[PDB]
Amino acid sequence: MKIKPVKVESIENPKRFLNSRLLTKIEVEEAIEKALKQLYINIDYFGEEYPTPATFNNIYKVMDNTEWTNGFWTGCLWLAYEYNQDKKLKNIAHKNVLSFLNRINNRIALDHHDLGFLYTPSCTAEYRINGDVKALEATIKAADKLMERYQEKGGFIQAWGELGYKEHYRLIIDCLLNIQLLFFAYEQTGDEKYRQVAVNHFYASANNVVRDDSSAFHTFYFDPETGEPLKGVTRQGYSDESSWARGQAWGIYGIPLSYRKMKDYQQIILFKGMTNYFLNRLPEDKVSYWDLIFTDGSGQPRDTSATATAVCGIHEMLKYLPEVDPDKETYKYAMHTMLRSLIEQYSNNELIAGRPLLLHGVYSWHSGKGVDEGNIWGDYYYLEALIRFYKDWELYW
Repeated sequence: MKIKPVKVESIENPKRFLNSRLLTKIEVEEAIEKALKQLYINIDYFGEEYPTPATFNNIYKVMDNTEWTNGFWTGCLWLAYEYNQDKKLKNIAHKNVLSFLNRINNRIALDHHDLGFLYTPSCTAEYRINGDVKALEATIKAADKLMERYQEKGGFIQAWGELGYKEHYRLIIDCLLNIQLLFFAYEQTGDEKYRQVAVNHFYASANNVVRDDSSAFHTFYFDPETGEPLKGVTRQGYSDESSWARGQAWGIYGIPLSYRKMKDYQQIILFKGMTNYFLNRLPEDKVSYWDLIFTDGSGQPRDTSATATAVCGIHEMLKYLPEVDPDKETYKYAMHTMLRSLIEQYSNNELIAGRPLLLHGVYSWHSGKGVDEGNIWGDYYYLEALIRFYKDWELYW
């Protein structure tokens, strides 16, 4: 399948990245250890329950297993467990896994496309780590649940809402992270249908939700009768003309993740477009404002979760990017600079119950949800970035 041309911006003023110091083992180690101190404090705070999607005055509230974000908590626990092999972490994380198994068995709060966010960092994670059969069971059942939203007309996984209904007949860019679940199900079962849906969804996204200038729509609508693409909508950003930071980051990470399983060089080019766009709109400290139209002096809040996610994406793509790519070294230095800023300026220093790992995210600006607050996916991707740098990490995704 052909991907439409996108503008690939040159990485403007690349010395801003290349002149930086690479992160050392001790620097990353100390960041991991500081994060783990907070995680241990929070295991007692949350018990068998979960952080809310975002913090409130930098303190999480406690909730049950009914959001799109619960898996990110379990993911933090598994990442920590990989770092220190503490049976206590496995104990609580595996209890989360059993809760996720209960959730899919009873089809509780799962009529949406976020099955991957929920089940990948929780259940698939455990399967990677120790091959737990209930973790596998939950993962496959979750994959089947996700498959239920696939639309043959347009070849995409429909976002939450009424299935097949024109006014809801759309994909959202974050679904790029959720099709990884389907690639896993394909690998485990040999059932081609999983892979076909993932691949079709990828191209439907690439050709439509990614714009000609390499920026990202949040949502893209299709015609339920013909399957034709209709229009993109820039949801969650400041204005119609703006550039929501996390949407860009979902592309930056979702593309290389899918590339692992598809190996289409068009995906590397699409990555270069989206990543250069993101890099060019970073402020002085290389940490994205919540909308990329804002830079230093705007007085707008950052969205650190977008930057954490982009770091993971760049790290992933660099595993595959040819050595002869003239920007490969720039990308390496870029991800180091970005992660350094997160560690040194945005990571949590106050070790008290309910604090996040990472401060200054924005969940949903217009809805006033988690505005300049920690959030659980930002915490997760920050710790994933740390673990990525520190070891040869086997992806949950």
